[PDB]
Amino acid sequence: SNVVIEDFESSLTRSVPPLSQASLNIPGLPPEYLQVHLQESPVFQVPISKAVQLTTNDAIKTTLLVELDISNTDFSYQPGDAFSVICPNSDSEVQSLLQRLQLEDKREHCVLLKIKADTKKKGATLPQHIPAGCSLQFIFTWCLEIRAIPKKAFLRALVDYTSDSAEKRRLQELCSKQGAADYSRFVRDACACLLDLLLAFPSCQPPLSLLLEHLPKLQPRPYSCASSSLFHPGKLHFVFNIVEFLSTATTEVLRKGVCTGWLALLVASVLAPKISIFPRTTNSFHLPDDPSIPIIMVGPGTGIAPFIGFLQHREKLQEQHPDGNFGAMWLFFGCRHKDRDYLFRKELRHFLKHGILTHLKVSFSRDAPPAKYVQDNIQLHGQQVARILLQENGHIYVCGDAKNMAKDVHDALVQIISKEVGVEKLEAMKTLATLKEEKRYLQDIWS
Repeated sequence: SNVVIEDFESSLTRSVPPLSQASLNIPGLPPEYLQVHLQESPVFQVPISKAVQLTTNDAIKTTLLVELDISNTDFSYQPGDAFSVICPNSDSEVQSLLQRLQLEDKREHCVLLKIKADTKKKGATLPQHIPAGCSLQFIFTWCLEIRAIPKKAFLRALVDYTSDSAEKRRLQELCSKQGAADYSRFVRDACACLLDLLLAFPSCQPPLSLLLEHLPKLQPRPYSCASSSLFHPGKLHFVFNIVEFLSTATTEVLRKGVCTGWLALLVASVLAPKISIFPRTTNSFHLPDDPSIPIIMVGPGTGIAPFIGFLQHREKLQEQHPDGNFGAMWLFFGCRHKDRDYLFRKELRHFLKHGILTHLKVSFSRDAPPAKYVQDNIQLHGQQVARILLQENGHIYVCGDAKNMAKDVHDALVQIISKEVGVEKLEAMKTLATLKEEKRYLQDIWS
């Protein structure tokens, strides 16, 4: 086998008619402004003390629970809080990119930044997210989102540093009006990153200054607290799916997410390494101050995470004060398969056995014969749901990755209120809006 490609096959590097033949409207060149010289020369670091795989080996997505030891910090949290994790790029991707830029041998040189004297960019300032005088290695590992999908203006600037006629023409197409569909297909939908682009266009030799003008900040990733300090003193738990997605990489089929791919590598020997975290300033996804108030928790898949924290917190509260007036706690949980991704099955049973969790309703979306999704079970218990919210001052909490799930749960609630109270659909919609304004309908949506 040699690789043989047919005349009709378009791809990142190759267009077909009409684009391959079109006259192009190409964006203006962004004005360069950074001068780079390579000079030869409230965050908490916490250990990972435990990690557990929550899903079976054949689950479509792998879910881990990670425990951090916060005992030697002054960090505190309440169930439902989020915190940020400061994660690096993969060493192999950083090395591959520096090698591609002819800079691997300069990786320990310090990056010194100034504004070019001759720049035509008004208001030019130095990128806040690149710390002055750090090593090239450090900046690519910890400061730049090298995974970012290159914008059309970045592709435009790369045109000028590409010497091969066909390659140059292709980048012109990809950043042009006419090329919008090829861009959306081959760059945006494909999740192409700078490295993928440079490997696919080998004659493109951009300067380091250009990259530093366009690569964005490597953002920390937030995670939800999935424990109570009352239950696991000195510890903080969180729960995540390892993100896997298809990418432009030629010698690689699946890429992992930056933060979850890193966490998964770190914990392989725990399943101690240390990670840096910081708290979010504002958190609002909390249990009611008044423990008598009943609550409804809706958390499909890893959306269950904050509610494990809520239940551990209430178990401890109840132990402190038996005979206390404690509101009901309902959980609507959803997963794909009872035998693969039923997160926390045993712990939930413990909560029910001990009367902390009042009701549990679980849906299995891909099991054979029932409720497929959480909103189906919510509708089956519409009478109780409406009463808790409208007569008992209850709160309802919706957590999870999909905005689709949140809208579907919202629309179920509209139906339930309309049906149970006998009001118009519009009045039910306004009811839920007012519950959100009153902070009794809370959402923690992750994407």
